[PDB]
Amino acid sequence: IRLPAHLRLQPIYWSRDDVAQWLKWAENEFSLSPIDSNTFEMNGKALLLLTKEDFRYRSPHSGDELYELLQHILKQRDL
Ligand SMILES: [Cl-]
Ligand SMILES: [Mg+2]
Ligand SMILES: [Mg+2]
Repeated sequence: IRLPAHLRLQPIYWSRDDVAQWLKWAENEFSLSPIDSNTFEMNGKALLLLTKEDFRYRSPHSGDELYELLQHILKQRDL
């Protein structure tokens, strides 16, 4: 479980393309239910404004995990 290099930047500087790459990494690394990138068409600054409920409406089957993954990155936790 190692973050892609470009995603090692603080998330507030993440592009919308970075967000898409994060979704792909997460899906593969944690074997999540498939996520459509069109459901998170936003940059990192916007992504950080989302609540857990917001993630779940965009990805009913993977939203919760995605939110908790982002929380772990923000907390600089390990993994
Ligand atoms: Cl902006
Ligand atoms: Mg930017
Ligand atoms: Mg972009």
